[PDB]
Amino acid sequence: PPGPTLRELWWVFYAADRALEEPRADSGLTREEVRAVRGFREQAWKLFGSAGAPRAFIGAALGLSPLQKLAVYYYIIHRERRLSPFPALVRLVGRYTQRHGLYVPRPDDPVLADAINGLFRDALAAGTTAEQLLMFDLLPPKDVPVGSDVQADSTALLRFIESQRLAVPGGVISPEHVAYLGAFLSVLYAGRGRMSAATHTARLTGVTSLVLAVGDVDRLSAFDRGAAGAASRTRAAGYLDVLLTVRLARSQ
Ligand SMILES: [Cl-]
Ligand SMILES: [Cl-]
Ligand SMILES: [Cl-]
Ligand SMILES: [Cl-]
Ligand SMILES: [Cl-]
Ligand SMILES: [Cl-]
Repeated sequence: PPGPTLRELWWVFYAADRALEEPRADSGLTREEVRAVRGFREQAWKLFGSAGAPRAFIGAALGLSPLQKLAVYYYIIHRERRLSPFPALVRLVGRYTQRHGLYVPRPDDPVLADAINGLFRDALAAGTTAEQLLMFDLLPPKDVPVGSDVQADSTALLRFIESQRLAVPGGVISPEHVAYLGAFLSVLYAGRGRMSAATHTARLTGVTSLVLAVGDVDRLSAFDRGAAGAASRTRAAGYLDVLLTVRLARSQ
């Protein structure tokens, strides 16, 4: 069974930051597990930055720490095998639990299911936008700007959607698709929300259906049942995995 589980995500989501703010946090676990928490914190900064230096990336309007975003990020991907850093994180939370007690989320803490659904809808909005764009192989002419990180993200998403055969087999990824999806992502990577990104992209492209498509995303949840709920969980896992591979390659 691929990890991480909802229980594992819960312990890390609500107490990993509070556990790291304790002096003897690593005194409970081993060296190989320190090295696992090491890379997890490294990638959290490489993807989302700091609480004071936040990078522009997906899940920007969720009000989550970089560790909380990354934990939700891996749970949606749901491909942690035997080399997962989560048991090291759980044992870190366990040691904090032995010292300062069990931490219960306060009434103004992030809601876990909303944190999952927010990142899950962000991933579906980007993919469903790239899907709507590829349905038109001719759009108002634009060129991809010179130095935009959203170019690498947008290109990888469009190429991945061709591999999924969600777009009609035969179409071409034109520079208009790369540029207009990058405009959606640049807005989405702010705190503007999916609707503000869909409407702004629909203004530029003229794709009228682009707004209602993102609206149907908001009618979905990462906990839906049946083949439909699993099909959306697969899309969100793929899109987030596509953006993850790019962001980790450009950071090296
Ligand atoms: Cl689970
Ligand atoms: Cl931080
Ligand atoms: Cl949301
Ligand atoms: Cl067309
Ligand atoms: Cl292929
Ligand atoms: Cl913007």
